[PDB]
Amino acid sequence: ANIDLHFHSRTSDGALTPTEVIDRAAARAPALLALTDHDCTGGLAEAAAAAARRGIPFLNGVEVSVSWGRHTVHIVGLGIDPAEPALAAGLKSIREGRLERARQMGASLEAAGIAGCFDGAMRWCDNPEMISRTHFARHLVDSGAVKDMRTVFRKYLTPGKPGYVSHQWASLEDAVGWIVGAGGMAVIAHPGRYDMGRTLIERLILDFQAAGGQGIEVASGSHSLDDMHKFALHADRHGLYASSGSDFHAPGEDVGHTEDLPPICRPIWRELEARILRPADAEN
Ligand SMILES: Nc1ncnc2c1ncn2[C@@H]1O[C@H](COP(=O)(O)O)[C@@H](O)[C@H]1O
Ligand SMILES: [Mn+2]
Ligand SMILES: [Mn+2]
Ligand SMILES: [Mn+2]
Repeated sequence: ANIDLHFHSRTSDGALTPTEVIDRAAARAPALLALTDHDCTGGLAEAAAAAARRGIPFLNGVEVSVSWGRHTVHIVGLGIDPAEPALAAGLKSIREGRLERARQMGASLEAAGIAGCFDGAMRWCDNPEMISRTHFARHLVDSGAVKDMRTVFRKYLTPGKPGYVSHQWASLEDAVGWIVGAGGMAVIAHPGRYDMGRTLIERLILDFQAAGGQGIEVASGSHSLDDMHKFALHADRHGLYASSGSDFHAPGEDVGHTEDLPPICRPIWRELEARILRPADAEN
């Protein structure tokens, strides 16, 4: 499929600027794109301009960090108005503790025998307030402390390992409501990554829907084919719309393309058509 509704830019943890990531996606002749940076909309105006210039329909997007019980989950919004005040304030409240947490992650790694990780991570991060475990991982790989990204999260930056600092993100109710109140659809991102069996997934979906959630990622760069099959069925039982995204961050860690949705799925983009920013001004 030539649709991609999930990816990142230097606004949060992606390696490419909003212009660069859109331009890269554009090589695949995509029919629709949505930039979804973590807990931030700062790249949307640039991404929109870059998409329109290449003749590509575009949706405003975001990826919101949520703590649900002991789990961190990510809720994507699509078709949001980033200027809506409640959403803007909510996202800001989620970013607030990020820098503090990062200094602590660095100090944790230092206690475990790797000094200089906060500073190193910062070298990879254009916007200090968006500082992320992703930047720490790039540092650990680039500086040769760890051989690759996969090995980083095996030894570090996860619960019980040096560099991980527990943190409370948005509530599920807040994340979904901010998205919906901004005119968008809320989407459970990359559900196959969560440590949950079919019972917890069902519980998450029910809570998600109660809060106003309508969508779930079925095609995802983070999903196996078995994942796609399994989450297509979860979506169908609850009447959720299916989203697709690459979750692209960097080259060699692709944007503008996703796996075709299973036939059972109701594609979320069909429901977002009124929120699509069209390349032709007159069509908006
Ligand atoms: N196992 C993993 N492999 C690669 N990247 C990861 C992994 N786990 C987390 N990340 C990245 O780290 C980000 C989370 O950082 P933060 O929001 O500061 O906790 C995610 O959005 C991913 O980009
Ligand atoms: Mn990320
Ligand atoms: Mn995510
Ligand atoms: Mn993501």
